[PDB]
Amino acid sequence: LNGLSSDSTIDILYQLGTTQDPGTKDRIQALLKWVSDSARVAAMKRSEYGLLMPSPSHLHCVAAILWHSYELLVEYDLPALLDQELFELLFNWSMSLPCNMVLKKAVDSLLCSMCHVHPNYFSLLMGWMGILALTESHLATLASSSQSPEAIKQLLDSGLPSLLVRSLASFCFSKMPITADLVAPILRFLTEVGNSHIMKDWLGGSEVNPLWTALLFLLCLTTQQRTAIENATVAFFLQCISCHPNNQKLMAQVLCELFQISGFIRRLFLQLMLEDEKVTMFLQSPCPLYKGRINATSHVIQHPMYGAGHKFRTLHLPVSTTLSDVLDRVSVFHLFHKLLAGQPLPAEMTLAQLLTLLYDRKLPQGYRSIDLTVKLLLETCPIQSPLQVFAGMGGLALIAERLPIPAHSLAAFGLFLRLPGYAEVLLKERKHAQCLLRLVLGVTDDGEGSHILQSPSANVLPTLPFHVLRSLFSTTPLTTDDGVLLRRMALEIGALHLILVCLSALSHHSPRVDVEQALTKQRLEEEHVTCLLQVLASYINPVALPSVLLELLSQSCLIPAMSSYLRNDSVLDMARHVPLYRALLELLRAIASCAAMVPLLLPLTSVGTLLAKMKTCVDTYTNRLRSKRGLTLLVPDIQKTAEIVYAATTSLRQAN
Repeated sequence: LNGLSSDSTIDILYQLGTTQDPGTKDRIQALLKWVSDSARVAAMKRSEYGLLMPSPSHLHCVAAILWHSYELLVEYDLPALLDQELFELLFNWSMSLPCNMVLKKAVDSLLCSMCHVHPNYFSLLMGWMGILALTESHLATLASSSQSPEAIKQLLDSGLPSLLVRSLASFCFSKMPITADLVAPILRFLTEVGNSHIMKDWLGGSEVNPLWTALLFLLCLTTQQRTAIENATVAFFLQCISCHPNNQKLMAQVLCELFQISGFIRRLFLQLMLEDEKVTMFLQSPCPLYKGRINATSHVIQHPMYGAGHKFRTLHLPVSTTLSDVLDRVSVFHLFHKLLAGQPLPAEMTLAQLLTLLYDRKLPQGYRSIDLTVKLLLETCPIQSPLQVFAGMGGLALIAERLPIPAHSLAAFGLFLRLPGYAEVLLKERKHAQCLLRLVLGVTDDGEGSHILQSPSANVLPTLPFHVLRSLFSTTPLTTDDGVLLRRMALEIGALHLILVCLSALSHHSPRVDVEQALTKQRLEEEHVTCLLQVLASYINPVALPSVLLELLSQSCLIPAMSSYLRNDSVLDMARHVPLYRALLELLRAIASCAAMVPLLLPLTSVGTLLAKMKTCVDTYTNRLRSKRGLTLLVPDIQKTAEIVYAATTSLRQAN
């Protein structure tokens, strides 16, 4: 069967086309003759098997040959071979093919390479399209063929993207007629051309940014039309904000204005913000990259600049992917970037750190792909995710106001998200934060088919909301005004109430005013009580306070709880719950450092006396150990902390 393609034949054709020897010009002419003969046979059939059924992979390989030989500065007249007659033949061929067909994509890659060699061919193409009644085929061909800096500049200067954006905005808020059927094709066209960073900058510019709000207003029509427009809008926004900080700021601003959480806006938020950003990596090697290739025929029609054959690979990877993972996907191998000239990239960098470095080295923001070379900085901050941009503008607090894992943990997380700075502390663990955020939006999957509960470190999720709060309170002192506002808002929104209500249900005490299945439950509850005690300690004594605090902490189950934990005469029994007792001591040191709270330690059988008894227990235990001659860190904790609490109560009673 003639004309059948495979990775091997594609590589053969690419080597023949791009091998620069005195016959290369004739080989290129032969490839273009095959292309022209295939196009003409297609035209006849519209009105020899290698012509009747040209491999899309082979047409794309010819396109990649043309692209790379144009960029390789060949010693023959490459532009002379690419005549306007061939361009017109290919334009008619592609215009005849239905959209989304792989053959049409290959012919359009050929058109893209020809426009890249002769930019005036893009003007001819636009004229032939009428650049109005642009069909989906017109848009597909134009988007594919405009993927060159010259063609993209001409497309922008034609006013066609502006016309499309204005017409789409006029449609959303209700010069070129737009119907609901044309909205999704136009959005797909804008996404395709927005593969380019120039169009990506234009789409996040002042002329287009009304369209973002217009789309959200329209989505926040037939049911199928609404679904198509919603998917197209999500794809469009993802392309616009993909590794593009300025468009991320714009998207965050638009979302915040929208909020100032169900249906499309939830779906959008889940797809745009609660999923890892994906970036395109373009790997070039001086030697073939075979790992990951299947011997069966595959028509991978990408942009011709990404080459063809074994020495070029294109991977759409999450930005969390390490460079070692990329190399293992394609294959001592060293990854290099042109901007970081002559510096092997460390294998554990991650693509986010690489993007940070490259944007620092003047890589255009939103650039379509990371272009690495496989030949043969780890402190770098990862590039901000769109969620970090949204959170940094208070967007998550806005979402919080519109919002197995314990239910109280989720409710606490939803409430704590309204606190100032909470989202910024939360997002220091991007994947953990993503899991919680997806959970509070009513989504159990992580976006990749994996249940969050069955995800890595799903055992830290239940108390993660409270650990974030402890870090928030602990790094925010009382002296600073943000700390007062934080402490005041926490009480006002009910964060302190929830913590004390959770303390009641988890310590099993009440406000003062199978066998292993139960054991693991008891251990889980004590880990929650531990963090809740620590959260309270950091709220009172970070490493001023609302006046209704002492009343609230006195009517609360807190005094019951700490007294019962302090009513333990078995130092070895304290060795089994060290995290709880260290947290208990820290919460007592917090109360002992706040003269307004010390009243909580003196008699209402006081906690201060109970702590005093616990001290005598441990000093006697030490004496017995001395006589015989995690208690290690806990044996001084009660000792030192008893002195703090004892001293604090003595000073108060002297004051009285």
